[PDB]
Amino acid sequence: MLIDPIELYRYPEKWIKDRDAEKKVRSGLYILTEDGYLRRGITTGTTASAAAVAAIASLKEKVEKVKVSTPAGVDVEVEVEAEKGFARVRKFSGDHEFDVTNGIIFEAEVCETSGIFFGRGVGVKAGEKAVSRSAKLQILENFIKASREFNFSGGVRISVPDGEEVAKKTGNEKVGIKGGISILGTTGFVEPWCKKLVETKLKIAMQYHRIAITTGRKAWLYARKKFPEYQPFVFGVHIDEALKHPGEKIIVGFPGLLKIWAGSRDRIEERAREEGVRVVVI
Repeated sequence: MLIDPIELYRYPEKWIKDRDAEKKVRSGLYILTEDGYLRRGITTGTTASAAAVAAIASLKEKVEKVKVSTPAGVDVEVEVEAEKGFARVRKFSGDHEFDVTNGIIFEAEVCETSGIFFGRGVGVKAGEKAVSRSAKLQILENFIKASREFNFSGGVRISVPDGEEVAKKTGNEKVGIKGGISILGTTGFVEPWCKKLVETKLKIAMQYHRIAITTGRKAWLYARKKFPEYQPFVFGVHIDEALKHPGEKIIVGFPGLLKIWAGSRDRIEERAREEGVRVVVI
């Protein structure tokens, strides 16, 4: 059968009409639908990794594409514009109905001092650069691989030219992050949130009697561990749609997104017993 390499669900065998269907699915970049494909994007973390890897590789040859590892374990090929220690990579969000940082440019420059550094456009919170754990480990991982492959001993500074601006419309400034955007990504890929995806994933979830409706990757991991007999799915704030599923449903998510779906921290548990479905707030 054909299993999504990231979310791990199975695709209806009747949707697979293409000998190329598995290559796309196995790449983490495509979500097969009833009639076509949905394109996944790459996170700021993966785009940053690509920039760093391309900058190092470009020292000993012309680069136009690089392969980077991701937290999900699926290596992805990214198109870049690199030359002599300098790289420019644009993030793409696939079919996400609207990702504020889609198309944002990431620049990477090789420097003398060994290590990974973050410059302009990257926000700062509590005196530290706003790079999530996942993103940080991913970037370091690719940095190590590249340093060895290209016998590199220096370092790279990753920057976002329009980061400070784009940030002004990302609201993350009310979270303590100032002066730029955050670099993140739990899986390395951007889930293409739109109506088509919400409907497609519900249909995919129809192949399972018991399903865990989660808000994000962390929630999904929690459900995988605490509710193994439920097929874990990420529906974000689109819980109402997932609730149309006719089998056994369980809701797992963090306070932030659950109140957004519910309407308030108090409406969660109310909506819970009001739908006949347990809501696990982690």
